[PDB]
Amino acid sequence: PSLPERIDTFTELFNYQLAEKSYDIRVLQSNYPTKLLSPDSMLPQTADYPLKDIQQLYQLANTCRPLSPLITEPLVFTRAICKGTQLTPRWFSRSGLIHPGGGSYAARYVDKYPELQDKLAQYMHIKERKNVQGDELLASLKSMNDDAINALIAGASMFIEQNELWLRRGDHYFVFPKSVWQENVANAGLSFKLASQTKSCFVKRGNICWDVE
Repeated sequence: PSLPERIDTFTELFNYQLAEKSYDIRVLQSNYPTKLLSPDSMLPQTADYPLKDIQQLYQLANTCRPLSPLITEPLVFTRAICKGTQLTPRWFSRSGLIHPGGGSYAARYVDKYPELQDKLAQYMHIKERKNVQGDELLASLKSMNDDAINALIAGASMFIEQNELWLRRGDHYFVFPKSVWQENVANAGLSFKLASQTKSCFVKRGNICWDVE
């Protein structure tokens, strides 16, 4: 019984009608563009532009007083802020979402116009958003460390989120507590460490490095 065979056995020992939570990946995809989930989005994107471009961008942002086509959309946004031009939710929805300095256009816009928070929150990076009562998915996403959220972005078959197992079945993730998954690990004859806990990760699924028990 190979390791990938034991992993298949492991996934078949769960009762998916008994998961504590489940999320439709297609609904997740509709509500959360990848750019609003990726940890990299919150870091400066400025390396993806020739210096002469960003030179135009911060001169414009800092003084409100450029040629490259690649900088068109950041220019439109910067000019809009400088001038008081209204940017609608549809504008944000059709934009690249992420500002060259890191973070979202929408979070910067709401900084200038705080009353727009609720209308524009869906165009902000999850790391910029506040949790909302009853929005369990947004809470689940915000609490994921980088390895976990990156496994989810990749559509990984499984990953560990703190002490809970997220298990993909079809187009859904089903979430199980340690009481359930640690038994199924043992019953499949497996053991694992997280990718952040070991250097040797020969059989990897999401952030899980599998081995025999």
